[PDB]
Amino acid sequence: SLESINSRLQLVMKSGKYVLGYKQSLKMIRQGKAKLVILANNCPALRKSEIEYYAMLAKTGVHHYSGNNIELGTACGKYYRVCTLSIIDPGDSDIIRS
RNA sequence: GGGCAGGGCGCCCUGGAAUGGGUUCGCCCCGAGAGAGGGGCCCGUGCCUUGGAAAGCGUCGCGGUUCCGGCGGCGUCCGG
Ligand SMILES: [Mg+2]
Ligand SMILES: [Mg+2]
Repeated sequence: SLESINSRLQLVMKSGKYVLGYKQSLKMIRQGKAKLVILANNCPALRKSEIEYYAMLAKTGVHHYSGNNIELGTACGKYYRVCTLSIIDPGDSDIIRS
């Protein structure tokens, strides 16, 4: 599933609710509003491990995106770069099924 | 020494930004958190004050007929 994840991301971007960035992703997972977290592969190792531990506490799925932050950003369609991304809800998608 | 200007910060908190925005003479900065608020720190050789007017200086006048840090009056102001 190379382009399937990208297509799902592009669909949830316009359909559901998302959170770009790290601090307000941490707020969402702490408040339990996050259903899925996506991490770029070049994010700092300590930050990555902290995110996984937080998600293990919150019983939430974490997916390691194949690309780095720049490609994650352009997959999300934003013109900046993002390391950590959160799905509040897909709305109309099957991303959280996988 | 004390206080306050005034400079700098790759320091923090709230919040999350595309219709992209902030900004320099140039640059440069931002979901690894911009703008917008509120704070914190450092240097403060500048200003005020303690020192400090008592001293210094500029003038006018008396002295020791001299050997005198001699004695007196006034001023040492406001701005760009
Ligand atoms: Mg700012
Ligand atoms: Mg005098």
